[PDB]
Amino acid sequence: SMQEEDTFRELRIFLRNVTHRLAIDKRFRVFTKPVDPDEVPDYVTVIKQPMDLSSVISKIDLHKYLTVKDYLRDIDLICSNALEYNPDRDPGDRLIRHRACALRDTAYAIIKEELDEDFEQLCEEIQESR
Ligand SMILES: Nc1cccc(-c2nnc(-c3ccccc3)[nH]2)c1
Ligand SMILES: [Cl-]
Ligand SMILES: [Cl-]
Repeated sequence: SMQEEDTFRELRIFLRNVTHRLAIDKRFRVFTKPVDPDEVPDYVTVIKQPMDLSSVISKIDLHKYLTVKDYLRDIDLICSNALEYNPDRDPGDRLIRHRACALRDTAYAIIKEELDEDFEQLCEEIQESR
């Protein structure tokens, strides 16, 4: 219905705003673009499901997220990919992991403070009906 389309549009607007706040945070610059395969050529073969904030924005616009839970699964994937690609004790890896965890924690904290659970529940119940 019209009212359901309005609901998903509000969800997209909400998710774009949250993603934008993540993307302008200097800590998260490394997660704003997909990995360049001329800098780490083996990235695309190790990491089977690359995810980054540019891709998340593209998926919002393609109406791929019908719930906040769907969105957070991709934020979680940005984080978990980073933990797996950079597992070592050296400072470069530890810095990336810390930023990845912070990205994840920041998204969840924004959602906890700013998302009405009844709005999420509505999105879920529409998504289950289609
Ligand atoms: N999940 C995700 C999304 C975008 C980038 C990355 C990433 N993981 N590790 C790197 C990296 C590794 C060595 C030097 C600089 C960045 N970048 C990981
Ligand atoms: Cl840096
Ligand atoms: Cl190590």
